[PDB]
Amino acid sequence: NRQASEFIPAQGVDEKTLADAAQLASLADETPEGRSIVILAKQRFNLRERDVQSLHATFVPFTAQSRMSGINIDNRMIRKGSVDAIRRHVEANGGHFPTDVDQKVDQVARQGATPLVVVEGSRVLGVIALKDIVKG
Ligand SMILES: Nc1ncnc2c1ncn2[C@@H]1O[C@H](COP(=O)(O)OP(=O)(O)NP(=O)(O)O)[C@@H](O)[C@H]1O
Repeated sequence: NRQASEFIPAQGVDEKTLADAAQLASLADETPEGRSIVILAKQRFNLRERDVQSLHATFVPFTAQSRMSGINIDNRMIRKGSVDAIRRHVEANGGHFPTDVDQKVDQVARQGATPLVVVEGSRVLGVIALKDIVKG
């Protein structure tokens, strides 16, 4: 019962950029929430999912244990998942989680939203605040 409502760029990132990466990196996840995000950009930008096999790219399945899904393509890599999840993905690449992005994820949470974090390759492009359909 979770849907993306808004995306916010990381330090120095454009908001359209964050929404776009969350959409294609969610095409590979089979979770209903990954569709919730692909909608978020749809209404905001009115765009369509990107075909991975038309780019000869690859989908990255979403697993709950790491809480992460993404997509790979012949010129880019995208990953999105839990804040702890994305921090571990950046460190494995050898990237770093910018404070500004950690602050956006926390304000997403303190506001009652579930902040997901999205990065390109090993760097965070922005964070996503989701509304919870069901209230705890
Ligand atoms: N399309 C998606 N791609 C990548 N991650 C997602 C996607 N949709 C949801 N997520 C994250 O994956 C989490 C769900 O996986 P899960 O491991 O069951 O977490 P959870 O235990 O239910 N939540 P929490 O208790 O806060 O860790 C969601 O809460 C989101 O933060």
